[PDB]
Amino acid sequence: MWIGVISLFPEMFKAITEFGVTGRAVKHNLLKVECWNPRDFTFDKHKTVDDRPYGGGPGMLMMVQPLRDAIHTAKAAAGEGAKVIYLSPQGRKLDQGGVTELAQNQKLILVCGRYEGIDERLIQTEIDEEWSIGDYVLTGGELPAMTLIDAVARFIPGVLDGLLDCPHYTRPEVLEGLTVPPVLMSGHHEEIRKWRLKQSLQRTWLRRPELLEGLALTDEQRKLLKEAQAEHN
Amino acid sequence: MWIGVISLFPEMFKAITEFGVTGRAVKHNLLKVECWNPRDFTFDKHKTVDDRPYGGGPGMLMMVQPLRDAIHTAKAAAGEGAKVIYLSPQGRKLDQGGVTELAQNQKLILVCGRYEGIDERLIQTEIDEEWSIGDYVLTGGELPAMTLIDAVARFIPGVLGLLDCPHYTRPEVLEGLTVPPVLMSGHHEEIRKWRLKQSLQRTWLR
Ligand SMILES: NCc1ccc(CNC(=O)c2csc3nc[nH]c(=O)c23)cc1
Ligand SMILES: NCc1ccc(CNC(=O)c2csc3nc[nH]c(=O)c23)cc1
Repeated sequence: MWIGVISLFPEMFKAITEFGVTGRAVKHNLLKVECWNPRDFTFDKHKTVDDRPYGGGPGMLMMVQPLRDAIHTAKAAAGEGAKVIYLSPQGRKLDQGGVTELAQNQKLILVCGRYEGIDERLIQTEIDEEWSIGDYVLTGGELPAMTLIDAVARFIPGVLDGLLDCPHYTRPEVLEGLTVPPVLMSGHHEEIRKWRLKQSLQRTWLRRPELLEGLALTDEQRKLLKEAQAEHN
Repeated sequence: MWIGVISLFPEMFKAITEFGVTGRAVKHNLLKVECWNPRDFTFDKHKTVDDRPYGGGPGMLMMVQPLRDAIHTAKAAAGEGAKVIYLSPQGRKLDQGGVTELAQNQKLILVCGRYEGIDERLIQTEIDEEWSIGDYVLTGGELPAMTLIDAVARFIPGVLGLLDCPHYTRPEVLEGLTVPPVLMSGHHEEIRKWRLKQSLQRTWLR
């Protein structure tokens, strides 16, 4: 997979390319991430990357020429078929279904914005889609772009339902006097699977009940969920 | 604000400490971020940071001893009143109300998990709260921790309900597309912004 990035802080992307799972994907030529900075496309001594809005009022926008030229250089490096994504606080909110869709692309271009955003005409002429990583305010699109890279990289071959995970335990047998649930030491696989499934259903119900609303459950899951609910009283 | 971080990849945090608004906050002593790596708390030649789950199944967990010792060193650096946060897919899903609450803390300790996560008993013995950044799967807690730092840093003094109306800057004509004529005249007449914000919202989402 090839990923082009437009950012005023391209060195932030070393957090992705030099470390962990994405870092090993880069070293093994399974993932390639290339960055271009609009500041490097400026013509003036002050390397001006912002510009005033026609409307008026407060806030600046990214200057069109340096940003458009950087996007064009990423498009020329990408070649045919790259999808251009603008990371925006008001774009489509990312979820696992969204990640799965984005991961079908062999080539992506991720545009990070700063200030109040980008000119509407650049969205119409250079952007394919707009995406957000959640309903919270950040200083820019760099952390969202890196989050998107990490999520999609998991889908690349060679790099590596709907319920929260069950509790997990490892050594020691006694941690600050607290013991591991005996079923996990029993060697009874079906009892362990049913205990973990019941815990997963209970944790989903107590912490994130909305996740159960749009979820078809098996007879076993329905039976185990009712059991945990009854024991909760 | 002081933030302690537990991570197997502490160098990832330079993306926060060396650049942009958080980088500026660090340079002006408004924000301090200190990192400890569980690998530095290992006793064996192979610096083993993972361990096998009881009950089997695929996946490994973070080894308890190196992780617990690293958390303890961050707690000793923090002193009284630090809130310990585990970045977890099973945690409270972050939103702006959540950021506002987290931002009231002068001291945080952010614990980043790798592999399938951490021992449930470490959550009871060490963790104050669990937080997620969204309903998507990542390779670790580091990008969520950095996202949390950036969001809360906006609340530090000295650092800084509708869909937006479209905005325009130079040039007047871009790829044959002109700026709406309204945007070059009357201040009150520009109430076309308020209408476009409503018109965009009605057409996009509710
Ligand atoms: N005044 C409106 C305004 C404008 C820009 C910004 C800067 N933020 C981003 O560029 C951003 C990109 S994707 C994303 N996903 C979640 N949260 C975010 O903030 C983001 C914040 C708020
Ligand atoms: N199979 C269980 C499992 C365990 C760990 C991980 C690694 N992920 C995290 O540690 C994480 C922390 S906060 C967050 N917020 C959104 N998404 C995330 O993945 C995260 C993924 C899946």
